[PDB]
Amino acid sequence: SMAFKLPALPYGMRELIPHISEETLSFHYGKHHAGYVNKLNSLIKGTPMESCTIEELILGQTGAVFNNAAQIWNHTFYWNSMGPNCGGEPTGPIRKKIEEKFGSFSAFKTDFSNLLAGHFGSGWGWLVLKDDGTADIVQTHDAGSPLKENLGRPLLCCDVWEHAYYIDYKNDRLSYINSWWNLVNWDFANKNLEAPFKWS
Amino acid sequence: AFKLPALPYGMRELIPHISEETLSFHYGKHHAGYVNKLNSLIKGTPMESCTIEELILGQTGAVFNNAAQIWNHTFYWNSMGPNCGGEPTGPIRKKIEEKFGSFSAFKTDFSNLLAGHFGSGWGWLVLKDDGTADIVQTHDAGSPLKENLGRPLLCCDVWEHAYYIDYKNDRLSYINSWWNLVNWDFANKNLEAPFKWS
Ligand SMILES: [Fe+3]
Ligand SMILES: [Fe+3]
Repeated sequence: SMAFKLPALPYGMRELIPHISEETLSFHYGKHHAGYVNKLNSLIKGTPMESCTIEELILGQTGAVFNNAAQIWNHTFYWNSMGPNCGGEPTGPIRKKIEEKFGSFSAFKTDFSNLLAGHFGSGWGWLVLKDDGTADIVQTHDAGSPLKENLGRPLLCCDVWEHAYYIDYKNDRLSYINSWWNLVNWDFANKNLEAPFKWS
Repeated sequence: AFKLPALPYGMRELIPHISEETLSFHYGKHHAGYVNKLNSLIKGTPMESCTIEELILGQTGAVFNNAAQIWNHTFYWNSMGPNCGGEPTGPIRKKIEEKFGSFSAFKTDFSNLLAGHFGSGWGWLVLKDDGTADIVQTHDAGSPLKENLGRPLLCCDVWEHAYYIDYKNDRLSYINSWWNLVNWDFANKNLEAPFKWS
């Protein structure tokens, strides 16, 4: 089979408690993310797109094929941007990049929280490495991709589609954002500084 | 400045199709929030004396988003009711059968539109300028008024907050429940004269 496969979650579904619940991971990974994979496969089965990489589909396609391919990528990136036993202050190369751009971790936390809180409708917040070598924050809408929009190399992302938080926080996206800081996986950011993430 | 218009029914009256908890957040937090945010955005500005429709037609950005969502949600509550649903009645039945052939065909076509909308948005039954019914969608806070898609007759919210409490990812089950709530009397009122927000 040439079908795309959903990459494994990097942790069990209870490991992000109390910040993101079991029930949220069960639906967000088990229904939404799994759903994007199944839908993409349905759309490209028997077509010449069958042998494309996910990045090739993101860069080269539009419409439903784009939307599903990009969401598959974005969610895999999201799960890796979080973890159990993470959070807290940035360490290593990403700490230097954050200080160089924002002056301090606290300023970054303020700016990125405001960006995440401010996004209207469905979308994503990203910490990226720009071509000039400096860090920045950007947002995309719906399935929007920093790859397609050439916004920089993704380092971390936070999903602000309502399904990411509604089970646990209902309309209170700000409490979800505050909780997400307890989960952020700086090691993933540091790996992405070494080399761009390639989906597999 | 603007006040949130009262729900047309009690918050337990759409059970078992939409829960009390859903209405408490969707009306009490989201819809109320758009009113509060709009009021804070326009206070002390020349926009403070504009009608909701005027803000929808003449502004962009956050003022538009909040103004349009206020209108869209009020339209949504009126598009539903207790002891409604079922097959269409009155003049809207006629227009539906003329355009779509049968109610069953309409229900399939509009359900597919609602199910297929990617991201946050709205589905609408409208009256076009040629006097025929049609179905259209808008994205995020998009308004049929601003995009000149026809006169709104009914709408269904497919932002995830409209259904996540009750149906989680299963928007199709939410859509099927919405059909049990559809208020054909509101559609027929809107055929006689366009809805004016108050
Ligand atoms: Fe998501
Ligand atoms: Fe809504």
